[PDB]
Amino acid sequence: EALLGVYTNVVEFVKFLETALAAACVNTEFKDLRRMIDGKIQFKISMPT
Amino acid sequence: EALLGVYTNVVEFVKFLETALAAACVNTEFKDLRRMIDGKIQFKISMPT
Repeated sequence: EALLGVYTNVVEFVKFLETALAAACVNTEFKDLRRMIDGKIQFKISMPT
Repeated sequence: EALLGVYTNVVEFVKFLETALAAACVNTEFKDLRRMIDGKIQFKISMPT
């Protein structure tokens, strides 16, 4: 006698680009980030008098 | 490791003649101000009775 069961699905959630939190961050898809050691940003601020 | 951004300030000049502070003044260009010793403006006020 073959028996069947009832399974309920995993409740899916709104993705990251579809929330309003991404208005605070700038999103890029860096494909190979496990190869990166460091990443730097360099500012150069000239100051008037 | 990676360079991700190389950023720098640019100081935009603000001319005196395009501030609204110059509304309270009268601006005349005077080519040779080093020649002048002293300026002078003379008033004549008549008073009726």
